[PDB]
Amino acid sequence: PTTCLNEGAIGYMAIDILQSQNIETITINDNEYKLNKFNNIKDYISKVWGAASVYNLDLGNDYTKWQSSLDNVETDNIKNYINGHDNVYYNPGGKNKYLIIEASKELKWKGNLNNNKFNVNLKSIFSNAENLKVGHSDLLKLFSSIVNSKGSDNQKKVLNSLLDNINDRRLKKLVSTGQWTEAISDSVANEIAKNNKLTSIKAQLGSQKTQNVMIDANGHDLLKIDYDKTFVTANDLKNKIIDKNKLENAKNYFKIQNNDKILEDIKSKFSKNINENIKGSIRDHAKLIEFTENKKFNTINDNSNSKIKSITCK
Amino acid sequence: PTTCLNEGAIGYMAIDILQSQNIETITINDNEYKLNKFNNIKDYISKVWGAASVYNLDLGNDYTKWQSSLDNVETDNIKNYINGHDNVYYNPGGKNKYLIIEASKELKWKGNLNNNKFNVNLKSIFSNAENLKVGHSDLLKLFSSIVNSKGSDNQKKVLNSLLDNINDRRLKKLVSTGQWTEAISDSVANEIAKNNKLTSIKAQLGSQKTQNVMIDANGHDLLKIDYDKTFVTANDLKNKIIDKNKLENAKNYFKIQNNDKILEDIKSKFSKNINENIKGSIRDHAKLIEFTENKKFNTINDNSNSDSKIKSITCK
Ligand SMILES: [Cl-]
Ligand SMILES: [Cl-]
Repeated sequence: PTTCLNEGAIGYMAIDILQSQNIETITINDNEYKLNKFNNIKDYISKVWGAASVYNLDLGNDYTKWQSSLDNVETDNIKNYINGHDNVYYNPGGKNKYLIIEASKELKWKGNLNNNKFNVNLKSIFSNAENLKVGHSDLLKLFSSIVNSKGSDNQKKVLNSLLDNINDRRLKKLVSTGQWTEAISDSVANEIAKNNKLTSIKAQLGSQKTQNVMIDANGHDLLKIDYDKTFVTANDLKNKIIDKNKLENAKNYFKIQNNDKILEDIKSKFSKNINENIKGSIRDHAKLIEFTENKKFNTINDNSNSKIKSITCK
Repeated sequence: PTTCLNEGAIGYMAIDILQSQNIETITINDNEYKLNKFNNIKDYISKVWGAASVYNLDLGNDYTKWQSSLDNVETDNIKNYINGHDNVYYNPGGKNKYLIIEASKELKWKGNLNNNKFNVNLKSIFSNAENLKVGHSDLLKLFSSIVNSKGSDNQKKVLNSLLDNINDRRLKKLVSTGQWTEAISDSVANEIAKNNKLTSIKAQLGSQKTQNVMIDANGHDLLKIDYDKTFVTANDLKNKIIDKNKLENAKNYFKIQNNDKILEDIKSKFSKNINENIKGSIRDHAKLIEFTENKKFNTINDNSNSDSKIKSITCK
């Protein structure tokens, strides 16, 4: 919701260059994909953005302002989303699971949209994408690479600012949600935890599988707390039996550490130290941050020849 | 089948060391595991080895000779297995699949055993193993680390030799089946193929799902071949409609390259360059090769030290 038009601008930027040079197909792996043709920005945005119908922004050729337009419309939702996190459950011994940190307030977007609708379908740039076996991040990497290769010097300056913008919000959301621990190596995670006075526990975020989470215990002994007395339990939430005092506790006992010091701390070591065994919703996020941070672009070749112009990638 | 007793000996040496020092538990991932107790070599092998009953070997305290014992029983099977590979199927255009390389001859082991039975079950060293979620290779590394940390010099010299034995055969088998490509990074895989005159195709090995395979095309143009005329088809081979000349063709057109040149080439670059995206039976095979080659042991600490009601050590 906060990096989508940043991505969209990069996708348009490549299309603007390719169409400008009469290039109609791209070679991904060993297949040829035929690019769609777009009249203007409104045409492209209408095609690749889910939420295009709802907002009706007016976007110029200043791509650094594309996200800002959305940012100004939704205002507080933008910062609140980036800093937001889910409900946190802790299983101290057995058999029950307790809500130790409550989720951030629910955000209502324009049109009562859903987080999926803000996605930009980089596959809609191709007419025959249905045959494509590439994920969103690599496609973003693909279009970003085209702008670096064929873009002007000023265009590359814009691409870099856009990539940088994606990294900042994407990483921050990852730290703020507590999901950063699962996305880097155990050794580095513990170093940052040691350095930042965080406590490592085994916890569940929303409906996700249990994972490694690091929380700020706020000068508390997690051994000494009575979870039955203090907190509500996940099965209790289902029964809609809720003790307000116990629910109130989830607000005040612990927090997820997202201040600038851990944020800087992780960013220095995040890029190098991604987990060997990772997959899922989280992996795309990790793929994205790594590329936008390091900026290792793919290579683009021009296919040479009554021509149809084309280019290849890996 | 060819490195199993090499692995078993490493496990016994650790048990021998730990028991010699009255140590009953190991700490793996903030957990405590209780070691089983073994009277002798036959007691341990009978418990951790699937095939112990079948062979009934007599194993001495020269552990480097443990594998040699099994090797003499099975003889030709050892070399044939290490160099063996499965059926290779190629889908040239669209809907049909052809046998382009025939599998090696069927091997019959003693008792007509199955390759799973040759496994050394390193969790059977612990009584409370069922909550343990650690793979075979990581366990071997754990026991190897114990032999390095607490073992005598003679024992450490044996361990180095045993590890070396495991590396050589496991890697050669990985090279011989054509599966090495899936266990390393694409660029390095492409590099070795280029240096070794290999052709990269998309192929299926046995009943496995499709993957990337590199074959020696023996100076052949895979574009110019008529697979329908030349080769049998996976459906045909399965149903036993077989053309004698076509099956013969699968013997002679291409080969899987496992000679020393490529073997050395892969051995130099394999350990550093394991594939980011890897899993299956193949991944454990890769971890094992990586560890035995590099030989970077874990750290073994005595927490409770020489004097305690229960003696223990920790790891990871
Ligand atoms: Cl986002
Ligand atoms: Cl083997």
